[PDB]
Amino acid sequence: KQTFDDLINQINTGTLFEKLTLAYLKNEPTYKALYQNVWLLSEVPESYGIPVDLVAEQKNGDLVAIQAKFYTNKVGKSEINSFVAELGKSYYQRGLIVSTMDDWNSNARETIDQNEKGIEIIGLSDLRNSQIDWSQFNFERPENVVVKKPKKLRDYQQTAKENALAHFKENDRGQLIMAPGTGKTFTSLKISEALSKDKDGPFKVLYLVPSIQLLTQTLRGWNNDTELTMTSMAVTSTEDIKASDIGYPATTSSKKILQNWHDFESLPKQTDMLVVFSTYQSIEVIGEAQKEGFPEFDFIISDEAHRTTGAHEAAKEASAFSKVHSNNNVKGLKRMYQTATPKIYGESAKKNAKDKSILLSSMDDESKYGEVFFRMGFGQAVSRDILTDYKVMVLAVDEAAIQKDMQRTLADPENGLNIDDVGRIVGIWNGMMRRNGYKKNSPYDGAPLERAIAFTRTIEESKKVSSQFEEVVNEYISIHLSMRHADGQMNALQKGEVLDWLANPNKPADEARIVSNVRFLTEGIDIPTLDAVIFLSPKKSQVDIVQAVGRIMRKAEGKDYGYIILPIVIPTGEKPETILDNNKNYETVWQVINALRSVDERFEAMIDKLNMAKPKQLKVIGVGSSPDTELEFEWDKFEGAIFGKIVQKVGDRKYLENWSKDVAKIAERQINWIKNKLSDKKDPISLEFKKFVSSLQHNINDSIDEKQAAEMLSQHLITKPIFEALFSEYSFVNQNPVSQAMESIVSELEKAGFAKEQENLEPLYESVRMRAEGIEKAEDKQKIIVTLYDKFFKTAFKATTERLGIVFTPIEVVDFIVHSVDDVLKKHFGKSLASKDVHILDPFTGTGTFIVRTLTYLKEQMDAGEISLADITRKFMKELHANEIVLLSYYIAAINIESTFDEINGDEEGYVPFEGIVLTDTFESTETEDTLDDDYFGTNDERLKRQQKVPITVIMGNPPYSAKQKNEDGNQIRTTYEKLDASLQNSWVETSTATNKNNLFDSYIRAMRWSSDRISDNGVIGFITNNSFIDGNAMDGMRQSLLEEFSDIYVLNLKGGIRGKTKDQSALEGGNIFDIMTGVTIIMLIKKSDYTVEGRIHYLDIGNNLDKYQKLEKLKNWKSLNGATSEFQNIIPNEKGDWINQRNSNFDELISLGNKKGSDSLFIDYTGGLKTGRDNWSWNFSKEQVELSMKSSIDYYNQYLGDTNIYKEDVPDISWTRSLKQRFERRETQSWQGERMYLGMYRPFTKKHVYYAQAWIDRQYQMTKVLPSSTSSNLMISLSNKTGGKQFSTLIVDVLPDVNLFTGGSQNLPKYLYRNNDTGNLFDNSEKYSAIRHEVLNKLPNLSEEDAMYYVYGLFHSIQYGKVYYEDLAKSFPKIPNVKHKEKYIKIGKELADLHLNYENQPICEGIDVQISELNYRVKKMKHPKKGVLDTIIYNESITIKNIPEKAYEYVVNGRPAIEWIINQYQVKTDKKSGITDDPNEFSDDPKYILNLLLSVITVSMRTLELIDELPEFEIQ
DNA sequence: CACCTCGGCTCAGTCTATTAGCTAGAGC
DNA sequence: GCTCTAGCTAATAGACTGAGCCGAGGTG
Ligand SMILES: [K+]
Ligand SMILES: [K+]
Repeated sequence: KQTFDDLINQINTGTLFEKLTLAYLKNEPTYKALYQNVWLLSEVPESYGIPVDLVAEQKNGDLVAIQAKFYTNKVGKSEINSFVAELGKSYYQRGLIVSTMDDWNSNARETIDQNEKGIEIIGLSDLRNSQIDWSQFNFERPENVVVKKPKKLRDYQQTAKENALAHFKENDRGQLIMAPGTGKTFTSLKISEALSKDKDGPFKVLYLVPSIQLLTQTLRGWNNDTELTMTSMAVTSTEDIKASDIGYPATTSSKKILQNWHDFESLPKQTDMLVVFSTYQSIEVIGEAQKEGFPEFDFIISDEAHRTTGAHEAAKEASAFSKVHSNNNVKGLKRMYQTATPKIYGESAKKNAKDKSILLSSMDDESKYGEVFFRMGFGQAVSRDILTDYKVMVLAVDEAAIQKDMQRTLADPENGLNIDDVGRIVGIWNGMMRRNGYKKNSPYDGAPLERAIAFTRTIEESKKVSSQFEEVVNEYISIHLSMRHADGQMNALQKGEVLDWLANPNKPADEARIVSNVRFLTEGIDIPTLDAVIFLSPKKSQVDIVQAVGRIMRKAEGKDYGYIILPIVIPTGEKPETILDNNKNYETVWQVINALRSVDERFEAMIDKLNMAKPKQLKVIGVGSSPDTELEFEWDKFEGAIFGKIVQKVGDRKYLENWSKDVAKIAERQINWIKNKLSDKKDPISLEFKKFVSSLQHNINDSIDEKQAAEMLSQHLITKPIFEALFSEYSFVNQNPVSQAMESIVSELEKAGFAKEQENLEPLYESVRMRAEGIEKAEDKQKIIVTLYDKFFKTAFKATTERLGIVFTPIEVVDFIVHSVDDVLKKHFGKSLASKDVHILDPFTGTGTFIVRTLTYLKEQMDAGEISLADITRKFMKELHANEIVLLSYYIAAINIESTFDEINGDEEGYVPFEGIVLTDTFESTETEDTLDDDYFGTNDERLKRQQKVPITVIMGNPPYSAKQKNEDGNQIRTTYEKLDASLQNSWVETSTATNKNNLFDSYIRAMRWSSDRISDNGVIGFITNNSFIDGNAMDGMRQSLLEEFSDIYVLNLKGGIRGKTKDQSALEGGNIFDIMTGVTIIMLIKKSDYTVEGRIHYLDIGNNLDKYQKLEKLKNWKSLNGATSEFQNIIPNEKGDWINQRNSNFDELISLGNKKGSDSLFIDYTGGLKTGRDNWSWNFSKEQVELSMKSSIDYYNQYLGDTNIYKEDVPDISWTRSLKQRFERRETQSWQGERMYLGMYRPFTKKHVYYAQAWIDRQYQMTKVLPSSTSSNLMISLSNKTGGKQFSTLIVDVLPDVNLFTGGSQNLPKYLYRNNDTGNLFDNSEKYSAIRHEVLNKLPNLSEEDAMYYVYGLFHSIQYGKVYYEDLAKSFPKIPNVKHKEKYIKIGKELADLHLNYENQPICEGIDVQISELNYRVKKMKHPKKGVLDTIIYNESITIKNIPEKAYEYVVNGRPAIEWIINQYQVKTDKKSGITDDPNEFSDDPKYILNLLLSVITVSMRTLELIDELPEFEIQ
């Protein structure tokens, strides 16, 4: 195993050096391509020259005078003066010195730099690091040498080549991203070589690169690895190497460049490639060459392209860097930009900014940079074992500790050292020793690092540390490590020497070696054995930091990890809140952090992980004195604060939501691909895909379309790889039945050319994988999936469906139910959740919370020693079940349950798949099965069949609430289940007394009915459901049936209902648990076969004025039903079937005002308000706007009439209703009817225009009998069908009332009714008659027909009537009594009726003050100046009202004051989706209309209140 | 039947206005 | 590179409707 050192030490103990040089010059690849032949100057042919140790003839025809000196002394001019004289001849073009001594005087360097012909120097290190194998070369001198094996390209490099070729056929620009040490300089060669094949003739390349050292390596590198013949040109025009050290004929000017091509053109046999290695500075010179007729380039490579934006360089040089992007400077057909860090991060100019990590540069301008055609991430490289993973160790040395023990070094002033310089030295030592610091017995983590490079800001510092290093460490008190220094004042030979000294493998053990500098060894020879890179102080250029960090990536046999060490002194007295941001010393930490953000793609994920766990790549070490308390004490606080500061200040980590955009676009491609192949109904793979939909249809629903199949398939392709990364260490092959069936259909499509496009999302998978790496808890893994749901999945699924909804049920609610189900089983059934053959089921598992917290409950019991792990194992393996219809929820649920069980069984056994989960429609499961044999999901529906035959005694869950689609334009078909809906009918619908039984087929009500059926004779049901069934009108039948089935019904009402509630009502409801508007309740059902009487009801109200957090704390405190049984109260249902707010009084004895079935009521008939089903189109302040909206709808309707497909669009042109769709499908053409425009009251005291035409109205009800034509006159008392808890109110109306004029649908009691006058005259075809029934008037004696309205209307305003029958009015249509003295009511009623009909026109009140600054009566939005002040109103900028009486606001109609109705309704608003605006200023000709309206209402309010006082004492008979 | 018209009553949050906190820009 | 400022970006607070769709009732 001889080395180059052995050869040289042999020459030490003439011609033998002339031989090494000759062996080198004829075989070193780059000089094999430069020189045609080489020889000693004795065998030089006689045909040229005059009687220097060597001579060389290059293919140009020019000769070169080579000197082969073997000295042991300082090179003086005496050693050189002879050779330069011999080089003086005309026949010599140049010379080349092969020096064997790295020390050169000032004279020798100047003369060589100035010599016109040009001289290049080579040294020992150049021979050492040559491609020659000196171990197999011998001084027997056979003159046969072994050239080292050239580089072989790898799979990822081969891929980059494939992508480069493919991409550069369509575009002229593309960028190449590859992590450091992976091989992007060698890779670009094979890209150029591959491109060369298409071009017949020579292939001309331009390789740009910032440094000269970096030019030498690229030139030599390409010549070493080229498989083609190559002609090279080194063009040249802050520690860096000089152009004399290139070892290659340097090209000075544009004149020389052109001279080189004319020689290349006049060459007998032109080479395959003519590459010109140039610096970014010399672009000017190459431009002048192209200007003077130098040909354009076939390929322009831009190395270190992240600097080509120009912002990182000095203003002088910065211009040169950016000049590459345009052909104006350098013409080229195509150009490739290669870098390791396309995005550069760093510090902002502001010191006190919150964000310490901001993007400085970026190659996001894809116009000049093109797009990325290949990206080999650092994390990806570590994954495939291409690079070693790094470890950042911040070791904070204690100033207090050092100042004590290092006082000797601090004292001696002959040293230029302070606490910082000494803190740096102990930091280096402790860093290289891998010290553990402030915690095992051992002080170090492992064997010491042997090779490193330290980086300082100044040469003075670098010299300061290294020079006195040996002495300082001795005072500090194994291994003996030495230091060195290097700077730009050295030449290339010395530099090559120090790097060989560092990298020397003959280095003994117990000796480590460090080298210090500033910017000198940032670029240089790769040494894989380099163990660490130390940063001792901040740097000017961040680009240097990024370069330095990449020096440890390469793989070495001994290197497990690369290390980058940050010696930092903490100033004694430092606080943890200010530890890392408020001082210059800490700057170096943020530079490194920003450097990794640029290099490592999973670095953002690494910081998001710091929240719950400390990753392996980061380490904060507390260093005090050497081995055998001030910061030791609070170290745990300081260590944690450092990580906290990182997480806090590194800004804007958006990797998940950025990649989600890329993911959505792939899904769009995949789905389109399917659509195309499905067009070929005959195509063979399309048949296989039909069986896949058929399989989904068998397991789930008939409704599953061919599209929804492609949607599910795409969603699977997104989730599967993420879960693989999220749970890396499980049984390698996926054991999930549904997942396996999904891979079978995909592989089926892969035969047809379909691919997953997974190559690009590898950076994403790497990020996810890092979030989960060190995490070892199920509860933590669940938290990651939640963030993935929030940041990634919603956006990623946008291509398939724009709305994604998964309910994460609050854990306090789930625990309460699981706790109490166990309580119920013991007391009522004498069993437990843990008991044998007690099968639990969650039909709507979602995320799997209920099954999970069931397992954690059994765990807590196992801890107490109540049951075994054999019991829990039994439940998990046999008696736990779960159903989900959504695929994402299914995957989350399966993994969540499998993950949490694996934690419960400790190390008792490994990962076990959960067989209880099934992908189904549970409502469809109990329906009659139909045909499928060949089932992709045959293993999945097999699980269902096992579940079907199991007797279920427990059902938990949070079923989906859905009574109806929100709007018809959505075009959602509600699902049908014959067997279930039939049961639901026969029990809860047939028994209901309501006119409308819509909501009884709500999913949550379906879930209850399904659960009831499933239990059969004995069991328990525990849900969290919609509130409505407790006090809903259509549920009275249901409420009665539950008592018959179940022995016990525990109801814990969590309230939280906002919709249709007053401010007074909403306050008691409090905050909502799910942050929704519907109320919610926990309900526990228990049925027993030996319980034959009506069950009892246990009701508990959580409380009033509670936010959601307070409601959950109460559930947590209680833990169970038993814990809250004290606050529980029993409920006795009345005859009507009410549980809460029970009706009492004589209400049914009173006289009916209206009755659709029967002639008992006072009014012969009444009508509900007009219901359009499209208010934005039908209702508007502007009569013109309505016409425009409706004529648009008619023209749209008629244009596509009959065509059902446009239902899928949802345009602003038209709003659909079931009624209209039926007409649409029935081919009924429509036409505008101007006569059908009405004036009507939309909201109280708010008149609008309506297009009341039958075809465009959902429900006109009995309006044809009340207001036949637009000009019809009538009088109708309007009021809500049911107040629903509101204070009773009414408003007499002269115009067409809207259905929602009052809540719960308005109901209008008319004065007259209209019948056909039985004469054929369409202009006059309606006779009117009184609507009062006479028989009832007898039952109301002393009341004439003419006064009925004024009597009813006068009575409605009595405070007593509303108060006494408040609960009756809340759940029923008003009924009227017979009072002693009616004349009091009739008289009062008439005054109010006249007042309220003339509400628009009324005198202004006494003490009001109207202020008009300028005459502008338009209104945008009326307001109170500040919230709560009623005595003033701001009409607009110019007009304000002042001194309004506050009592006026006591007049309330519906659920809002009369004054506030005007404020609410009269404002300019625009519906976004429809794009229709409702301007109240367009209602009237009078600009002062709305102002005078308000002023009128103010007095109308007051008058009404006065008249309400004069109403008599409410007496019966 | 065959097909239309009528009677409800209930509905798994979404908007606008405010405002603390932070930054990007202008002149030094 | 700073010190101040008017302007955005967030969370944070505050305000708060229209119409679907099962089933009964009509009519020739
Ligand atoms: K000192
Ligand atoms: K385990």
